[PDB]
Amino acid sequence: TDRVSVGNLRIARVLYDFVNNEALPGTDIDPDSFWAGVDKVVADLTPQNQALLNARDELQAQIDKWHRRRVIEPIDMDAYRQFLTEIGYLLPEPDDFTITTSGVDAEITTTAGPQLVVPVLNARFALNAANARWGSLYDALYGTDVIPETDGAEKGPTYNKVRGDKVIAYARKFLDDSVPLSSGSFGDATGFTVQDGQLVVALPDKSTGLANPGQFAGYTGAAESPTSVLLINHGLHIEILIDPESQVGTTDRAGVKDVILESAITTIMDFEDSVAAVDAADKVLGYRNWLGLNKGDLAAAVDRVLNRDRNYTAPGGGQFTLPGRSLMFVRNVGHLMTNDAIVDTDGSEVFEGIMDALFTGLIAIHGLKASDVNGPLINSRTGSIYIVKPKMHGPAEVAFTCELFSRVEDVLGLPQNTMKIGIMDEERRTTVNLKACIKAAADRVVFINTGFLDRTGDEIHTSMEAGPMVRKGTMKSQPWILAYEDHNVDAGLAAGFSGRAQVGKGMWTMTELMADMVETKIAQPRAGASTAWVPSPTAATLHALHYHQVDVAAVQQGLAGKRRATIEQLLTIPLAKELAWAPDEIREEVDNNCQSILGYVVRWVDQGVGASKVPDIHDVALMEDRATLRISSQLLANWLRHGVITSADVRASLERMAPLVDRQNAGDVAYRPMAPNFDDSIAFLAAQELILSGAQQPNGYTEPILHRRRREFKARAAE
Ligand SMILES: N#Cc1cc(Cl)ccc1O
Ligand SMILES: N#Cc1cc(Cl)ccc1O
Ligand SMILES: N#Cc1cc(Cl)ccc1O
Ligand SMILES: N#Cc1cc(Cl)ccc1O
Ligand SMILES: [Mg+2]
Repeated sequence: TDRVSVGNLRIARVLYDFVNNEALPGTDIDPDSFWAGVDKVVADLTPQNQALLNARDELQAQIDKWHRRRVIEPIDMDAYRQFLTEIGYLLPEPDDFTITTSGVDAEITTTAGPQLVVPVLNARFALNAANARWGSLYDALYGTDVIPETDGAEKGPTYNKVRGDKVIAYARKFLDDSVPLSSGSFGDATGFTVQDGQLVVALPDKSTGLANPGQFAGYTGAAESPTSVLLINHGLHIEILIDPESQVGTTDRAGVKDVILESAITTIMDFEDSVAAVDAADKVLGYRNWLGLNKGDLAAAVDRVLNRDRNYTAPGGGQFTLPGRSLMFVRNVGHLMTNDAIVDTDGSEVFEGIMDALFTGLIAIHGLKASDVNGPLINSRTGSIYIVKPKMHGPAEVAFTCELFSRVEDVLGLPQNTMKIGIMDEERRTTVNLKACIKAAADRVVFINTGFLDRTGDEIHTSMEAGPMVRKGTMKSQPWILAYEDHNVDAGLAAGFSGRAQVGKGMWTMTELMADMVETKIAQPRAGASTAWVPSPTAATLHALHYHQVDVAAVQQGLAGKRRATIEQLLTIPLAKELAWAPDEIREEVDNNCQSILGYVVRWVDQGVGASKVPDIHDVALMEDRATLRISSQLLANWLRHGVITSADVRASLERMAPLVDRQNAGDVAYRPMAPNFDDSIAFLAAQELILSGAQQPNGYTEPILHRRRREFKARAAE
């Protein structure tokens, strides 16, 4: 083996070298003391990690039997509910409390805005996401379908003036709506000046300052004729670039060149469901990118660097600076998987979540400073490290994560509670015990959130034996999920999240449907979410519009003390009613789910890509993560289980959709087709396995199968 022995651990050389040569220097942590800490943390915490996974299996088996030994048509909720309490699935609700989490950056406690999630294994994307804190509104409007191509604003190889003009008008109305003038409209502005700590806007007729002068935040260049004017609204900045020289500014009545929005306030650098990392080499690539980001020297080759901070003149005089970069969280993997990056003496792989805490925590130290050996860029000015933890089931698993972070802080020599936690609410046993989960992390929690895919996957798997479930599309409006969304906001606010910690909602997946996003995604801040997930920097800029229209702080205040979801609502199983479906509707749903699986698995298994623009069955581009596999495979496993469809149906769908997916990947020079030799494609076989073995996977998790198939591919490719 190419391994290094440290106590009971045998560490992959690639990882040992990375940590010693790249991660450790500049941290003041003694290398041999670090590794001994790794050996000791792994040895101490592994058994409980194991015991927790065992508890999941034990609870699910009891729930499985419970549904099987039941022939009373509609389920008795009273009985079901007491049954869940009896087995310790539904724990008592704690007394009310407020979180004590301190040392938290302003982007999290206070500001409400868009949040990016990006695969850390892709340096270019990581870099763009980090630089996406400031983005052009003009770029976003012109380049997407928010401005229709009617009358006659079609895009083309060259600049369309008619289109640019609608871009301009759209932005002018946004300004009027956000930072209103005392009189008149920005549409008729002819110039901007700063006179006596105040913004002065020229109109043909008169001159006006702002309805609320407080919104004036700063400016660049001369107060005389500024190069830009900085506005603020709802905590978020707006920057009017004034430059009559530019090709856009030449046409503008006030010389305006662009409107720049503070967009991606925070960004999650992801080691989990948006990446494909199945061994030491993959983990090191990710860790190395996370390192370059924290040092601030990560640079990507097209033909590329992190942005510097932005310098302004305050309204009353004096220079100040605003961050040029999104504040970075890291999303570690959850409690389930092991990874061969480290094995013990007996050859057993080490828990990946435990490793992630150690290595991403170690690396994050660099982001708390700026130097020669450390790179010239900072992440947290309050001294915090921000880790999102996915896929936890209940408060014992939350407490275990907190204990893990405490032990890691010890090894790293960090103050206790440096490592803050974001609790993803994406498993049913967390949803119904959420107050307890927050309390378990009361001195660390900076974030909770919801999302469609994983949580619905868990919903299906948990009640697998209860009956056939409604269709995937129908799931988005089921009583359980609407109660889940509201209950998440209720819990966070009740725990005092407003002014302290983020309350997040899920990803907008339809990357090209930006008109639709702008029209509908406003529902999330309107529901009291201080953040929500966007699939790109362009989408972050556009989603930012919503936080200007909606006063999230005020919304949160109005919802205080409300109990909008009952536990009965949360526990309403999405069972289909009798005879819900025509045969062609059934076929459509099978094809849909088989296409989702094939389209995502083929890029994952063959190219190690876990996030990309994947055309769905109707050629709509979607940016989903691995959780798309979990929902899709569990639904099909469920329909198979209850005889909605046959094994022949599934196979035939798979064979139908495969050439389709092949066709959808024509642009890709590196692509290997699945059809017509289905049984020779590792990716096709993976897709089939996820479905046929779906019901048997722990909580419906796809990683054990997916990772195996990707390792199989890598090996075949090596020979
Ligand atoms: N898969 C899996 C698994 C692993 C451990 Cl260590 C315990 C229980 C499980 O289901
Ligand atoms: N072409 C073009 C274009 C136009 C505007 Cl108004 C903004 C960004 C662009 O790339
Ligand atoms: N930038 C960027 C980006 C890329 C992928 Cl593949 C996914 C999400 C993102 O924000
Ligand atoms: N859906 C979805 C989704 C996609 C990416 Cl790329 C990241 C996180 C998500 O929840
Ligand atoms: Mg998830």
